[PDB]
Amino acid sequence: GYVGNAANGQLLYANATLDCTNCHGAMGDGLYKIDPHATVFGQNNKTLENIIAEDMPQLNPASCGAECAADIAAYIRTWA
Amino acid sequence: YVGNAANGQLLYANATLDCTNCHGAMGDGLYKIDPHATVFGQNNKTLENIIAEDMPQLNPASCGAECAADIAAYIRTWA
Amino acid sequence: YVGNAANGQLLYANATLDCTNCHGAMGDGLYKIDPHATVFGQNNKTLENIIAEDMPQLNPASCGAECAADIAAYIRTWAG
Ligand code: HEC
Ligand code: HEC
Ligand code: HEC
Ligand SMILES: [Cl-]
Ligand SMILES: [Cl-]
Ligand code: NA
Ligand code: NA
Ligand code: NA
Repeated sequence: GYVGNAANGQLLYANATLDCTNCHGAMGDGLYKIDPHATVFGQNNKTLENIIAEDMPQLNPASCGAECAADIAAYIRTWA
Repeated sequence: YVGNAANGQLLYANATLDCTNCHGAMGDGLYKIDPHATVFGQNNKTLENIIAEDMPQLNPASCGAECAADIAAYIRTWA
Repeated sequence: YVGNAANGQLLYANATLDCTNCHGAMGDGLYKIDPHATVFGQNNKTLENIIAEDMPQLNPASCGAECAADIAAYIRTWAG
C-alpha cells in the first residue's frame, strides 16, 4: 500500500493550483469545515483519502488522485 | 556558503519577502518555479543567483547571497 | 517544565492559534518578534509569560504555560 507522507501533504494542501485553503482555510476552519478526527466522510462514509481522491478539489477532482490524497490526509491528521 | 534548508523553509515563507504570494507554497502559483531546473532566465543563472539578484521583485536586496542559498536549498526539496 | 521546540513549531503553525497571521513564519510579519530579546512589553515579561498571558489575542487562554514554553523554545531558533 501507499502510505501518505505528511510533509508532502503540507505543501500539497497549500498548493496554489489545488487551492484547498481558499475553501477550507489553513486547517479546515474556513468557509467549508473539515473535521480532522473523523474516520468517515460524506453520505457514502468514505475515508479521508477517498473523499479527497474522488471529490476534491471540486474544480477538477482528478487533479489530486490517490497519492496526493494520501499525503494530504496524513497532513490533515496533524491539525488536531 | 552552503544552503541550510531549514532556514530556507522559514525565509521562503517570510511575510516580508512574500515569495509565496507570487510563487505559491510549492512553486505552482501565479509564477512557476521549476525545482528541477539548474539554469534560470535569459542569462542562465543558478537558482541561488536568480534569487539573490532578482527576488523578491519589491526589493531584490532584501534576500542576498546567503538567504538565496538557504531558500534554494529548500526549493530543491519540492522535487 | 522545559519547552519542546519540536512541539513549539507545530503549535506556532497551528491555525487555531494563528500566530503566523499576525507575526509571520519567522516573526517578520505585521507585528515583529525579536528572538534574541529576554524582556517583552511594558511589564518586561519573559517570552513564555507574554505568550501565556497575552497570546493569541483572540483567546489568550488557548495557549497556556506549557504551550508558551514550547513555542518560546521554537522562537529562539529563529535567531539562527
Ligand atoms: C471551491 C470549493 C472547494 C475546493 C477548492 C476544495 N474543497 Fe473540499 N469541500 C468543499 C465543499 C463544499 C465540501 C462539502 C462541505 C464540507 O463538508 O466541508 C468539501 C468537503 C471536503 C472534505 C470532507 C469534509 C468533512 O469533514 O466532511 C474534505 C476532507 C475536503 N473537502 C478536502 C479538500 C482538499 C484536500 C482540497 C484541495 C486539495 C479541497 N477539499 C478543495 C469545497 C472545496
Ligand atoms: C510579486 C512578484 C514576485 C515576488 C514577491 C517574488 N517573485 Fe520570484 N519571480 C517573479 C516573476 C514575475 C518571475 C519570472 C517569471 C517566472 O519565472 O515565473 C520570477 C522568477 C523567480 C525564479 C525563476 C523561476 C524561473 O523558472 O525562471 C525564482 C527561483 C524565483 N522567482 C524565486 C523567488 C523567491 C525565492 C522569492 C522571495 C523570497 C521571490 N521569487 C519573490 C515574481 C515574484
Ligand atoms: C491577531 C493578532 C495576533 C495573534 C493572532 C497573535 N499575536 Fe502576538 N502580538 C500581537 C500584537 C498586536 C502584539 C503587540 C504589538 C507589537 O509587538 O508590536 C503582539 C505581541 C507578541 C509578542 C511580544 C513581541 C514584542 O516584542 O513586542 C510575542 C512574543 C507574541 N506576540 C507571540 C505570539 C504567539 C506565540 C502567538 C500565537 C500562538 C501570537 N503572538 C498570536 C498580535 C497577535
Ligand atoms: Cl503552489
Ligand atoms: Cl515572517
Ligand atoms: Na481528487
Ligand atoms: Na535577492
Ligand atoms: Na496565552
